[PDB]
Amino acid sequence: MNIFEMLRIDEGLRLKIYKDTEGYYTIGAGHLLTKSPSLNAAKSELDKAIGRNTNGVITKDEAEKLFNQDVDAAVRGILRNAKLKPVYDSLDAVRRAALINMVFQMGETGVAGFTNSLRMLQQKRWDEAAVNLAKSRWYNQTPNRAKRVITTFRTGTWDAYK
Ligand SMILES: [Cl-]
Ligand SMILES: [Cl-]
Repeated sequence: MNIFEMLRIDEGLRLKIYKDTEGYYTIGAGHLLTKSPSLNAAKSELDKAIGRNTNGVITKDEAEKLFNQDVDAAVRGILRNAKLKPVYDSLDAVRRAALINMVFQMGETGVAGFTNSLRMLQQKRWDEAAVNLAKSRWYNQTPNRAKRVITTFRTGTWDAYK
């Protein structure tokens, strides 16, 4: 198991524009296109991302390319973030993937906001962090996914994904 396989299970890989859990236009493995209600705006953003007139449909390779870019950007966002970097540096390889997953889903700013959970993770207080992580909109809105990531932080294993 690795970060790509993990996110692929969590996000899937749709080749046609679709709406995410929040109702926003997205494509591929969770690649948000726009928060605007306009399909046209979405198609515009898509064509600009891919560099061709797509008509709302992309190929698998194109989807994977967006995926690779997005994982890369999440990692780099963490590394540049003053609140996130120290946490990431303190964790083992499995837990690092879990932090990447949250950043991928909610953005650096969003995760950087889990102040208390981050401190707990840094201190290696696993069960405490897991409880704190669950007290959030994130957990209430996407419980199954959140449970998988939390278990990953709690155990340091990939059991939730196997
Ligand atoms: Cl892009
Ligand atoms: Cl879920």
